[PDB]
Amino acid sequence: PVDYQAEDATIVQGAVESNHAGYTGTGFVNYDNVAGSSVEWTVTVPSAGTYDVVVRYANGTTTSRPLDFSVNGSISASGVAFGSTGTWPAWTTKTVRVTLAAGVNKIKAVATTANGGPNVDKITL
Ligand SMILES: O=C(O)[C@H]1O[C@H](O)[C@H](O)[C@@H](O)[C@@H]1O
Ligand SMILES: [Ca+2]
Ligand SMILES: [Ca+2]
Repeated sequence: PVDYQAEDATIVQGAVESNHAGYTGTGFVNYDNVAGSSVEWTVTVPSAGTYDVVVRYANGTTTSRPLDFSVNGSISASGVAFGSTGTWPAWTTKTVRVTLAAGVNKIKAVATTANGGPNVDKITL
């Protein structure tokens, strides 16, 4: 049951920020508000199979901000909606099923809409 901080991951069109309370680690990733913004985590698991990946995020708007999840090149979850949390400090979790190989994997979450992604604190699996 391991935490992988977003601010420690590979960030494309985003910024490590810390101005909303409740994040874990040293901060969170604020996705740029464009399609294509992404965070990519390097994770390690002991066995091949499908893992529950718990995404901790916030969305202080009324519009869902969908992400596509992929593992080392291949789609894992398409159009996962990240709906309102009301305020930016009100972190919530959503579980996404991802199939992994034994050992090291990269899990990428890319924003598919012009609003970019929710703010993302971490994933846990
Ligand atoms: O709408 C957005 O994406 C942004 O809105 C605000 O600026 C908020 O403080 C950011 O944390 C958020 O990322
Ligand atoms: Ca943003
Ligand atoms: Ca964090």
